[PDB]
Amino acid sequence: QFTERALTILTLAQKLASDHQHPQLQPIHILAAFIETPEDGSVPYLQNLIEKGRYDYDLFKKVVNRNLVRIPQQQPAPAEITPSYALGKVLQDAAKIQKQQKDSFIAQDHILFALFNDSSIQQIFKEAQVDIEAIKQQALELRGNTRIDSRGADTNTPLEYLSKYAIDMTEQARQGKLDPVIGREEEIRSTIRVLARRIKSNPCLIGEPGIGKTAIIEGVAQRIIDDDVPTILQGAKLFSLDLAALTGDFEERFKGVLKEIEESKTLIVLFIDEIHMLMGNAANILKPALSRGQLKVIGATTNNEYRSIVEKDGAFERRFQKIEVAEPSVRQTVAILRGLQPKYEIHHGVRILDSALVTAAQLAKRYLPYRRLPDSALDLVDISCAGVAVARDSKPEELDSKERQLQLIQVEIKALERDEDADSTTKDRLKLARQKEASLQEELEPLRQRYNSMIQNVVDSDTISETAARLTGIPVKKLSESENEKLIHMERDLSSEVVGQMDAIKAVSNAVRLSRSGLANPRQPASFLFLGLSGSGKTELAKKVAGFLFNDEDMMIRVDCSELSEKYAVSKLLGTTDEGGFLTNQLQYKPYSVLLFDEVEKAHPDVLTVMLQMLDDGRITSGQGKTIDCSNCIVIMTSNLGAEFINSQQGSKIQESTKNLVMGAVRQHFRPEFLNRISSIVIFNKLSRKAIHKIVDIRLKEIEERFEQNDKHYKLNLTQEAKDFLAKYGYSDDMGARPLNRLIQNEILNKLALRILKNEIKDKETVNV
Amino acid sequence: QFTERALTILTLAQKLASDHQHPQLQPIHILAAFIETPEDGSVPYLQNLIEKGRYDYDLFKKVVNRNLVRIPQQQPAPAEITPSYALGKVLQDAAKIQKQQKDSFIAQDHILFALFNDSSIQQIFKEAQVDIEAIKQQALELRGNTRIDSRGADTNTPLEYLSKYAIDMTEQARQGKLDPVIGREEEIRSTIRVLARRIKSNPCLIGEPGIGKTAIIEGVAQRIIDDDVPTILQGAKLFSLDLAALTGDFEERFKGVLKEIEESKTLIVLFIDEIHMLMGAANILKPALSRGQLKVIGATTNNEYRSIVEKDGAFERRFQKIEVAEPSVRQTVAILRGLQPKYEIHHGVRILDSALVTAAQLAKRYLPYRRLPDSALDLVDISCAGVAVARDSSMIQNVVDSDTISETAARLTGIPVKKLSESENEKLIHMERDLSSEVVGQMDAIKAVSNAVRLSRSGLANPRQPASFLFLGLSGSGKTELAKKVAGFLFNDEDMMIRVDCSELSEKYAVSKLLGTTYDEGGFLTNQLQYKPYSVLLFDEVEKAHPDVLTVMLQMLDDGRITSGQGKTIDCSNCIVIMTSNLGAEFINSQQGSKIQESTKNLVMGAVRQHFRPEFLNRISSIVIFNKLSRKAIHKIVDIRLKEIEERFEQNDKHYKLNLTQEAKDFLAKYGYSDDMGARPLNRLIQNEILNKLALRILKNEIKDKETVNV
Ligand SMILES: Nc1ncnc2c1ncn2[C@@H]1O[C@H](COP(=O)(O)OP(=O)(O)NP(=O)(O)O)[C@@H](O)[C@H]1O
Ligand SMILES: Nc1ncnc2c1ncn2[C@@H]1O[C@H](COP(=O)(O)OP(=O)(O)NP(=O)(O)O)[C@@H](O)[C@H]1O
Ligand SMILES: Nc1ncnc2c1ncn2[C@@H]1O[C@H](COP(=O)(O)OP(=O)(O)NP(=O)(O)O)[C@@H](O)[C@H]1O
Ligand SMILES: Nc1ncnc2c1ncn2[C@@H]1O[C@H](COP(=O)(O)OP(=O)(O)NP(=O)(O)O)[C@@H](O)[C@H]1O
Repeated sequence: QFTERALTILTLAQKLASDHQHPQLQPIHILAAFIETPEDGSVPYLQNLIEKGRYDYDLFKKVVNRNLVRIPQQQPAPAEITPSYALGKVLQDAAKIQKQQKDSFIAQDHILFALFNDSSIQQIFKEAQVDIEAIKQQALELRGNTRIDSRGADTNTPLEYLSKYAIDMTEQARQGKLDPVIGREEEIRSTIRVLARRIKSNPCLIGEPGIGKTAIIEGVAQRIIDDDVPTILQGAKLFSLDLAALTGDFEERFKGVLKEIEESKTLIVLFIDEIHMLMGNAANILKPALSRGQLKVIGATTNNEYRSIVEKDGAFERRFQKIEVAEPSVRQTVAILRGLQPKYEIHHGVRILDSALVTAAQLAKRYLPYRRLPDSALDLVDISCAGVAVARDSKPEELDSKERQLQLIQVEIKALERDEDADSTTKDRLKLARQKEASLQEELEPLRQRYNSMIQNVVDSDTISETAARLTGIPVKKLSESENEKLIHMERDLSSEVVGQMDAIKAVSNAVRLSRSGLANPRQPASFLFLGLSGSGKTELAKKVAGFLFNDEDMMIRVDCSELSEKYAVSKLLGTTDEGGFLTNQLQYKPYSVLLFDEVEKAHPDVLTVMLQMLDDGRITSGQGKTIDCSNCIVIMTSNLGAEFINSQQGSKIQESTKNLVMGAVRQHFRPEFLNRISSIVIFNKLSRKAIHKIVDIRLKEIEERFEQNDKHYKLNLTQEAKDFLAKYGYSDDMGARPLNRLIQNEILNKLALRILKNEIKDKETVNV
Repeated sequence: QFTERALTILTLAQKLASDHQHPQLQPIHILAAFIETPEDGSVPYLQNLIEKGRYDYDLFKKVVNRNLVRIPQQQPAPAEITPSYALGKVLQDAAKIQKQQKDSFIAQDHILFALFNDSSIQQIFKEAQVDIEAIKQQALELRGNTRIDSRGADTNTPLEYLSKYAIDMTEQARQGKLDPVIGREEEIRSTIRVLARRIKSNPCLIGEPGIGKTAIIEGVAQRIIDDDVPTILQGAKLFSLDLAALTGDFEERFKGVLKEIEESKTLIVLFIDEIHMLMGAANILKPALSRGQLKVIGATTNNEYRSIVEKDGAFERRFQKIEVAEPSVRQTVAILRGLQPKYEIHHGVRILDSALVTAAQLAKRYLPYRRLPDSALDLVDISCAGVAVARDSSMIQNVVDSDTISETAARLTGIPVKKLSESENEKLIHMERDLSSEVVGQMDAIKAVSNAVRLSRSGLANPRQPASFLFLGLSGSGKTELAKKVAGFLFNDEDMMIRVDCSELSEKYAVSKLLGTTYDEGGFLTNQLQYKPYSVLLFDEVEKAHPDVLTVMLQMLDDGRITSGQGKTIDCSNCIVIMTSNLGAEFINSQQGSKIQESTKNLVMGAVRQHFRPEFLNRISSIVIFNKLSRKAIHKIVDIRLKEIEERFEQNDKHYKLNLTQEAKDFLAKYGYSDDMGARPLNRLIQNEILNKLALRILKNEIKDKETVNV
């Protein structure tokens, strides 16, 4: 029976016979129904069955232009009020070729197929078209199996199906649309290598999103249109799925392509993005036909996505090769960074300095966990591009904002200036707010000098820096010193925190360099187990550590063994059975990071055994199966074991002696393998007033941080006795004045807050004990 | 007036007859002027209502200039000098179809329409313009309502129903029709920035709505049409969808609109607004966006991100998310003073910052809920309303602090006088004695906690981290009230206190407290804080509370802003979190002999010190034993009771005066203190041996009203 789009074909010739009011359904109605518009966009029109198969239709188009118009006038109701069995025998008569394409029901060409019998102008010049086979011929010769039922434009497009969802960039290659690629070359060649196997030509590409997996396909095709596509392979071209909404459940559509491309005679390839579809329920789709052994297909993924269906299946594995895509090198980046370097700056109407370009690739490489320098660099770049190119675009937004920066404060002081009042009046406030606009007054003439944008080239710095500042912050560290001088001065830097343990610090400062230069295996943690008490820097140190190292407090990550006596491989994120992502998340949130474990001395067979992997390889597996870099991660361990011996530090015990004395204890608590990935273990020993009162002062230093800093400007007084009193009552042998630290506020802040409440403190008014 | 678009042709039709310098303007002229070239950029060719209505113009493209070259040539001034009312009627004659097809001005169809008589090949073979046949036919095909104004873009299927559901604000921009948002360019800084990425132009305002999110998009369109957007962006334009939702299912129009715009020369960026949605979609509105095209902007809460962006991440791969931050005071004060002139004249009044900031101040505290600037305005509006309501039934138009604050505040809540009164200073200072009210003794926490919480406020420590309390005593000592006292003191409410018993909390209760959608409930914890961001949390048997608990308690201990299970994170700090343990009941035996607290405290802590990850402990502001009754309490506890006597009763309700023997103190005080339960049981008793013993006189009237008796 007819296609609904034949019906839609019918709709038009009718709609024609409706709008153009033809009183009956005649032979020649359906050409306008056929032809979309003078385009060949109808399978009947030019690229059509007709013109190439036997005779040109554009002629029999050109002439029927009148035939359409030679229809007589009608009045409103009667136009085409009849099915016109004279025409309408095709209701039955079109059944000729409907199935003979190996199909279900009748189609455009196929209703037309019976029209060479029915609809035609068969005359001195016979206007009847491709004659005996030629239609059916070209019905097959163009697509063929062109339709099934009612669905999709009846003999849609110039050919048939596919081309809607068939997407070829060899075109875009030969159209130049495609980015050149780098460095996946033999990788492609390996993908290319996949392709010869009568067993499996079908790759799967394992690795991070955004890595270029699709952009990979460029060079794939690029080298294909380069005819670096080899012999067997040359015949194919680019095709891959652009996931279409099925628009009940229409995967038949998506079944449609299958034999279509199968019939299509290996002229193209199939690539599939990521979900290679595992429906929660559609299950096998194409899979057996996919399993047939024709149908070249490309897979791509990262680990767990791969881990999704095939682990069930294995037939994909049985039907594919999985191929990791390594996150490309920074210079791979740097290189192909330059690829669209000209592009995006011209996309963004600007210029670039590779200085930044490498610089991000330098810097950003560390600092975006999720996205990938394989892109994110560029992503920074477009980012780098825009705002500055925006600082070019509408004018600088800075110019455009410098009108806004005053814009309210000029009209907000209105209410201040509306009526004189006893509070906000012109005594101070109306003059006070005048300083902001005065601070905003001085840019204009110096800045208007610039344009009346010039920066076109990306700055190195801000394009990283300011953007990094946009991205994270504290540029000054990210600004200049890289990897290095931090080290030399690290200790003396870290010497801030608590003196003593300096060697350990040195060892740390050592081990971090062990953590660098790659001498020590660049796949390996930085393994740190610490001895001491509360207050002692298991307490503390990590605070400085990443703050030094990663410049953060929170790369430091908290873990308590006390929590974990038995199963926490359960909540480690076990294999989903309820989502334990924490540990994973902890990195999965935070890759360049510092790992504090608490109660480590109590670490239970579970937690320790993954510590081994943590100890291992600088990588961390998941329960879901993902493995995750520990190398750039720093590990931190509370150990109070020799607390005895720690307490014995009353004697200020010979450290190593008491260390040895300790060692057995920890030596007991831990298998050597643990012990033998440990890059160091150190006490955090006795404290000197020298230390103490400074450490005391250390918080005293930072009191301001909000207070005199981001709020009060309070001018600080302390009596040295108090400064000693701090130690004196406050310092706890075992726990330090860290307890007193919690107290501090009481004897300090509230004591002030009291005055604050009082107002005997006005700003800088200060009286202490 | 004629349509510009029409007149664009019309004068160009006058220009048409001018180029060949025609002698006269005559019917078949503009048949050339309607068409630059066969492109649908000239609709009269194909997209014309005639080619679809009656006469296709393809070959009929042939004849138009054939006449206008065969017009007798003229010289410049007589060219376009005449309407030649035969044609000159088309000026008026174009106004005929605006009737039957319902239009107002004279449009491209209309200028066309009038022509339908002689503008043509009119012969035995007539290739011409049918009169009503092509247009009223296809003037619905085209459009279906054509008429807007002489102004505007093409009047022939420009996306298909371009406006059919997305207003152009760049209209109102170019029209200057919206109060330009303020402090918003740094947002815009994102936007334009967000844009030029060939990867993702796609901004998303992500976070609790109601800040006036897309209001920000104003300047966008403005600075679009201000030319304050850059060259990449200047061709683009800004519309905002209006959902036409009906029913097969029109959302293919929601697809069709797509087929408009990127196919429209991507000449816009549509702003999608608040819900960007897998229908509770698949590929809808993605595919061309997904095509790496379709420059477009959505926004929503985190939650939908937290919902839908959890479903894909290609959205993340489609979009750049952008956080939204409800303005602080001045950040608000902008929109305040920005909109201060506005609704005062909108709602017909006038304003002072007097209330304005204060509203912002007070409301943002005391309005619990929404985005202050909104609500502040909303307040202000309704503040401005009630006064305007008060005004015309008008000694004021301008509005000041007080009722605009307070009544309105009261109209929100109540007790202006407090909210009126204090900047917390006295509430800081004299609270000493004032807090001292409820609990005799335990001046320590009284001293401390107040002073402490005084220090908890002022922000001299983490701006985000709350006032943190775990307490010691016996439940029944008034501490709980003391909270409610102090909350009621501070927060001007008891309900600030919130009840979750650690006894109710076993292990998996971390569910029932709160949860990631799935039951699906407002995290009960939040759900009240979510309701009431300024509040108090006293949770006891903390000892039972299972350290599974404390992690959020930690968060709650921490940082003063607290996630939901769905993740929504909200201020802890402006609520106060309180705990007790019963541990020291043993050690209480010391203070049962009133014995040295610190001594036993030292003893005491070890207990609690044994019970927790230290951090838990180590957040708390302080922890305090609450001593058992000295007589001082009792008679005051009596006074308390005495106070809750007279509440409504000894006058407004009962009107019965009350005297007491010292027995009436002592007879209680005899049984006053339960060991465990203190006066708490007794506090029930006056109900009985007194009130219900008075029910004697009461239930009868037996001795008269206003009497005063004891036992
Ligand atoms: N080797 C490359 N050559 C050219 N462009 C590249 C290359 N790698 C990445 N890109 C660009 O990166 C952008 C998209 O990266 P993409 O190829 O999607 O990474 P991906 O790992 O393939 N993510 P996806 O394939 O979508 O799952 C496009 O603009 C590409 O042009
Ligand atoms: N090595 C140190 N570096 C910095 N601050 C230190 C150090 N030792 C003591 N302090 C002081 O202690 C404060 C922080 O103590 P903190 O590290 O939080 O204890 P903790 O984290 O609870 N760990 P713990 O003592 O083992 O229970 C700092 O602000 C300093 O005033
Ligand atoms: N900077 C600003 N200046 C002035 N008015 C503003 C500003 N920001 C927001 N608004 C107001 O915010 C109100 C709401 O705008 P809108 O952007 O839709 O809010 P919203 O946060 O998006 N709420 P919703 O649309 O439900 O998500 C408007 O009345 C604007 O006037
Ligand atoms: N010194 C006091 N000041 C104020 N109220 C007190 C005092 N001593 C006891 N109370 C009363 O003790 C009762 C409850 O004390 P409270 O602090 O609420 O413990 P609790 O947590 O409520 N235990 P419970 O009453 O069983 O729920 C209230 O009726 C208070 O009035």
